[PDB]
Amino acid sequence: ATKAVCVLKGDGPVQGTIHFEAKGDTVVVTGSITGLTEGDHGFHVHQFGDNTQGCTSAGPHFNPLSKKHGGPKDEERHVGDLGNVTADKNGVAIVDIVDPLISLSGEYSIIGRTMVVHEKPDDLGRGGNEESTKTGNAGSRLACGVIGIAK
Amino acid sequence: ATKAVCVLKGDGPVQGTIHFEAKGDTVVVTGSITGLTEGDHGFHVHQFGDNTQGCTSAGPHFNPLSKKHGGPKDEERHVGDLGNVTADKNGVAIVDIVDPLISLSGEYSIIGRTMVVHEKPDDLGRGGNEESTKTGNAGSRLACGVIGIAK
Ligand SMILES: [Cl-]
Ligand SMILES: [Cu+2]
Ligand SMILES: [Cu+2]
Ligand SMILES: [S]
Ligand SMILES: [Zn+2]
Ligand SMILES: [Zn+2]
Repeated sequence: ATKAVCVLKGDGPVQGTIHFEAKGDTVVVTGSITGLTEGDHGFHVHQFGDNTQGCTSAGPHFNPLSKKHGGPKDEERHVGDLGNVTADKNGVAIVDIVDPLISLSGEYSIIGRTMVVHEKPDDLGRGGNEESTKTGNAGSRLACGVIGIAK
Repeated sequence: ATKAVCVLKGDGPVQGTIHFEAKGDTVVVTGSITGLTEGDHGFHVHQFGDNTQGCTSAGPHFNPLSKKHGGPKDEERHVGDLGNVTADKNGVAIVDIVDPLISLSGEYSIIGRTMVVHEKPDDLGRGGNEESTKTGNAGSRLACGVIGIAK
């Protein structure tokens, strides 16, 4: 698979459509998210495409190598760690990520997994406490969607 | 994956949760759909896990072998043709289907595709008209969801 799409929804006003495209050994992640507070918000692929209990049932960050949480630039990171998206004064975050670790096929395929955008910034694993090494202290899950095959 | 899940939502009252489990070369499909009118309702895997335009953007019945529409027991069928679910008087349909054609991995994988429940019964390709060989005349799409990897 070379194209995927994800519609983010939550209990509040956050929404967005994310597109995925395979290019070489990377995945290009594009789209926009609206309704956010100005500033940074954590943004990750979570393990399960399970929305039975809202974004809660998505489980943890997708982490098949059982590594510590980090930023997308770090060698020590979860597969699903895509860092922060940034919303402007208008609550609009332009998603523009090129990632070498997520994939649309094979063992690290994120097809059928969940994108989650968070209430607060991802500290990228540098917060100094145990929770930073797991979730980056990005806080509550505002909106999420299951990643699907796109035309 | 070897287990999957799908949360159905729509513009009306129909909702549901579908569960999938791989057993040998079959998929065991369980769960329930609520808010339906009494009787049979068409139930299919559609091609795209694309919820940008409600259930419309899911595309046609999942049909990688380019066959005509049928019932689940027929040799001539779409991969996605799971037939009819049956709602009782209180509008609840209990889903209990074991299928040898859909898969949760490999070429026939439905991970990242869409489950759709329909307005009318599926005539299983035996209606006699042009639409019967394409959709089974199941009518409008009441609810849908992207099929996600489950724990
Ligand atoms: Cl088709
Ligand atoms: Cu997250
Ligand atoms: Cu259908
Ligand atoms: S359809
Ligand atoms: Zn992480
Ligand atoms: Zn069909």
